[PDB]
Amino acid sequence: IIDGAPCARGSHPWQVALLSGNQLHCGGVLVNERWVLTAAHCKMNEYTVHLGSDTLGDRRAQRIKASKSFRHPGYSTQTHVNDLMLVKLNSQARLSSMVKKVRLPSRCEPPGTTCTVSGWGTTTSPDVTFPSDLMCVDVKLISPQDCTKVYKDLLENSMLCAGIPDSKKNACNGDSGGPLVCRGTLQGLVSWGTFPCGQPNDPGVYTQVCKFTKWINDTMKKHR
Ligand SMILES: *Cc1ccc2oc(=O)c(C(=O)O)cc2c1
Repeated sequence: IIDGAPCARGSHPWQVALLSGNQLHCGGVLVNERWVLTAAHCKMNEYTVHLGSDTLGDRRAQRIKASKSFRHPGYSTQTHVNDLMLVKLNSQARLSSMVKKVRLPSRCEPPGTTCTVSGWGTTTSPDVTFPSDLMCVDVKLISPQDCTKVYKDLLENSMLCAGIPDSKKNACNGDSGGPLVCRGTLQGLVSWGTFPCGQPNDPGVYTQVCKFTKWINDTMKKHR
């Protein structure tokens, strides 16, 4: 997260991290006791999921292996359209005040809405600074018309853009697959943006969760 600050402790119980070799790979969100929602770009054969602490490296956190995952079949590594994946935990997440399911959206929040994006991704770019504590930043939803001025026909209608005018506030490498929450619901998953990160007036691009409700529920049901 670029130009953010540490999240208030205990305010992101639905936030998870996907680890590989005890290093941060991606962010993610807890959907229910058995499932984690993340970006399809985060695909791996095996995952170690960190849950229940704002601090990566915290002995208090749960560490659950996940051997199965399912990318949306429409996912393209070329254009990043349909960038979402469900990760099946090997054992159930043990719920508490620090581990809770996210609230999935019923509706799509409009342009101009204030949201919060969170993650353990680098706080600097191109030079990397990976934090221990979970970082937060507030951004506003940007209309597809305004976002098209930057990214042209690379943008699809199931992608959601967010940022702050003339501001570096944004997500970066390591935050991928993590949550963008607006008015109490999960509206986006961190997907892509410009590189170096935090470039003013280059919006962050997210998978628009409200467009994928059916697939998310059907996939969990089928692979239960
Ligand atoms: C989209 C995506 C896939 C895998 C990634 O692995 C990583 O380790 C990072 C990072 O900067 O921690 C980002 C990734 C993004």
